[PDB]
Amino acid sequence: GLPVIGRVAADAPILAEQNIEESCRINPAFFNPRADYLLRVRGMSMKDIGILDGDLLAVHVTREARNGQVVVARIGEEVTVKRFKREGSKVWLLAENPEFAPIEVDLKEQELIIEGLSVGVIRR
Amino acid sequence: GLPVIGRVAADAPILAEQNIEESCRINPAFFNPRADYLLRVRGMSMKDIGILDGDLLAVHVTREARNGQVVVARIGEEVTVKRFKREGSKVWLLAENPEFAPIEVDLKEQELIIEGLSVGVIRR
Ligand SMILES: [Ca+2]
Ligand SMILES: [Ca+2]
Repeated sequence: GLPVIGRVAADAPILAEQNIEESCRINPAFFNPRADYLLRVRGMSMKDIGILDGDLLAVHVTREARNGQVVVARIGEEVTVKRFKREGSKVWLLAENPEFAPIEVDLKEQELIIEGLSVGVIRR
Repeated sequence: GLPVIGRVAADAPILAEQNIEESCRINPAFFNPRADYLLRVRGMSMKDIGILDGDLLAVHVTREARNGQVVVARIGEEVTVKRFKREGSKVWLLAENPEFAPIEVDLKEQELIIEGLSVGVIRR
């Protein structure tokens, strides 16, 4: 199965037991690459690629992201779902909804952790 | 489980073994109402409500449809996913994409079977 993560505690691994709201019986290998957890998406910042408020993002754990990838990012202690774009020592977390400005991260002043790579979505 | 269904054979039920590619281990009651199958969507006709080419539509089997519901419909032996609209003896199956014109059905002339209601999506 796959854990469903609703809240993300500060300064703790995302896959910590205390973050798990419930469980889904779907096999991890349903997705490719294999999913490690499902994360509830909040808001409509990614609606133009069909990821809507309340969807569950299937997430493959990785700490490195490549330009163009849809990633889960922790900026400070806030978790967001955004498209990744790195400009040298700058990172852009791009929304897929013209109503939301790109979030700029200066890797020198702000902590950024990539929590993983989107490998799918479950909508219910 | 939930059977995953690709192409659909003529004059056989959608849940016929010959249509099933594999089973997903997700619980049918993960969805509400409960799903009966997952159907592979083709093309971008429903993109405006976040249903994209290749998505698996979670479907609750029912044979009746109400105006504005996103349904699986079979006209002759072509299966489509569209928004239902009926006035008297005529039905329009509406796209959620401005580039796609309505499919019109004359219920006096053509058989229309509702195969079910959309209750969710799995994208992988
Ligand atoms: Ca920290
Ligand atoms: Ca598939």
